[PDB]
Amino acid sequence: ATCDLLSGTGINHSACAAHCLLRGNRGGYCNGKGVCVCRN
Repeated sequence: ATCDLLSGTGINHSACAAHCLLRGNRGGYCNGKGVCVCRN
């Protein structure tokens, strides 16, 4: 449905999460297409 982790060491979109966190967020996944977006 959305972009999470699925399996412990699967997709691992983490890269985005990190980026977002630095700014000051608590989101960071792949959207519809597969682009890095952040969340609150």
